[PDB]
Amino acid sequence: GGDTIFGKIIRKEIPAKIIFEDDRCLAFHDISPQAPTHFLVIPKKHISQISVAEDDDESLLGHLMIVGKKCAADLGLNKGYRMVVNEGSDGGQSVYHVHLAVLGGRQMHWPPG
Amino acid sequence: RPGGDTIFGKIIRKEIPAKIIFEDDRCLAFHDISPQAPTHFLVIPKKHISQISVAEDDDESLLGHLMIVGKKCAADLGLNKGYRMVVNEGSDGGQSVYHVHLAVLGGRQMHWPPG
Ligand SMILES: Nc1ncnc2c1ncn2[C@@H]1O[C@H](COP(=O)(O)OP(=O)(O)OP(=O)(O)OP(=O)(O)OP(=O)(O)OC[C@H]2O[C@@H](n3cnc4c(N)ncnc43)[C@H](O)[C@@H]2O)[C@@H](O)[C@H]1O
Repeated sequence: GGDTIFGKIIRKEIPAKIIFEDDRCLAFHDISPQAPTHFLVIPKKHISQISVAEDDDESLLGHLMIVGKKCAADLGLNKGYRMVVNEGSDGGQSVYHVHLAVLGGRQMHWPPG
Repeated sequence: RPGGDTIFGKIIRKEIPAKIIFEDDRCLAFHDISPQAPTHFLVIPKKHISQISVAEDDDESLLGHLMIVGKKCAADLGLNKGYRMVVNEGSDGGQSVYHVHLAVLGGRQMHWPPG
């Protein structure tokens, strides 16, 4: 599932602290957390960036958000959280494998970067 | 009422004005009145959902559609160098209008952390 570090994590070739898995996505704690809770939800399908997502993957993208919601509740983020998808260089995208970041456990500020 | 009681519901029903980018049967995209980047717009469902934490499992397709519409609108608006999509949830997330919204920000370098 792709030649990025996230592909390696999906294939279990390198470790990550996994929070949830199903047949089509994986959620795991970020190695460089920016909040007391900071995790990622990624599709197993290697979509490199949201700008190239296909119409057919619309429900998969929504699935990432529902999994993110559920994981956030399981991790006790009852006061709220921020979900982020970065695209390209201006977006600060650090890995070319689509990922939904979920941050909470502190006040998130505005602007969001 | 279709669209709910918030200002976003009013925007959906054309009761207060907005600068609309895209509209279909499921969602609406419009510019933010307090932009935090040179381009800053919102994508909202026409179905009222107060916040992502209460979205239903059957809302998956709709939520994904907000993301697809966001990326298509960003391309139409010339955000070729990239952008950031944000969903704020609740108090810690910085949400104040309780109608879910996906924000899309671009036209400048975005920084880390994202707030
Ligand atoms: N017509 C429009 N068109 C396009 N884009 C639009 C738009 N309207 C909003 N947007 C944009 O949509 C996005 C999402 O909005 P969002 O970020 O979710 O909320 P908001 O639009 O910023 O509304 P705020 O209440 O936070 O405004 P404020 O900063 O003045 O806080 P306040 O001092 O009143 O108070 C602080 C807190 O206390 C709450 N509060 C308000 N009144 C009371 C009260 N009497 N008692 C106790 N708490 C109160 C407030 O709700 C708030 O949470 C934003 O980017 C926004 O710019």
